This record gives sequence, structure tokens and C-alpha cells, in this order.
Amino acid sequence: KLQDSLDAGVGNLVDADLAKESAKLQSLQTKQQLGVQALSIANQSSSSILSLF
Amino acid sequence: KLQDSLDAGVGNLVDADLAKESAKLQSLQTKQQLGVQALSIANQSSSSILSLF
Repeated sequence: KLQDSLDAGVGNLVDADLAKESAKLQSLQTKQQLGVQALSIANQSSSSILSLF
Repeated sequence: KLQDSLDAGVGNLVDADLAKESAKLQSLQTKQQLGVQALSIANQSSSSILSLF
């Protein structure tokens, strides 16, 4: 029983809660897609003054 | 982040604003043509007295 409690304590110390990580994964993949979109919109900025000349 | 800030500061120091450069270019070309025409009118001044003689 003592080694079982010790292994349970190691698991309580290091183990992660994957169910939170699922939603975190979805939000972060949506966020990186939006960030690539914003990065392209930022890259496009230089062209606007080409029409002024 | 510090390298990005230093590059932004160099750009704030030396970079020009092209959108105003376009308007100054238009006005300067028009002023050039007007100055060339005024120089021609100044060049024509000598001929008037040939009618007097």
C-alpha cells in the first residue's frame, strides 16, 4: 500500500490534465492561423504608396 | 525584441515619408516647366528694339 501511495504522489506531482490541453490545442491552432493572416496583412503594407507614383 | 527595437529606431531616424515626396515631385516638375517658360520669355527681351531702327 505504501508504494502505491508513493506512485500516486509522483503522478499527482508530474502528470498533466490532457482534457484542458485539448481545448488549448484547438485555440492555439486557430490563433496561429490568425497570426499568419495578420502577418500577411502586415507584409502587404508597402504596396499602397506604389500607386501614388 | 531589443534587436527589433533598435531596427525600428534606425528606421525612425533615417527613413523618409514617400507619400509627401510624391506631391513635392509633382509640384516641382510643374515649377520646372514654368521656370523654363519664364527663362525663354526673359531670353526674348533683346529683340524689341530692332523695330525702332
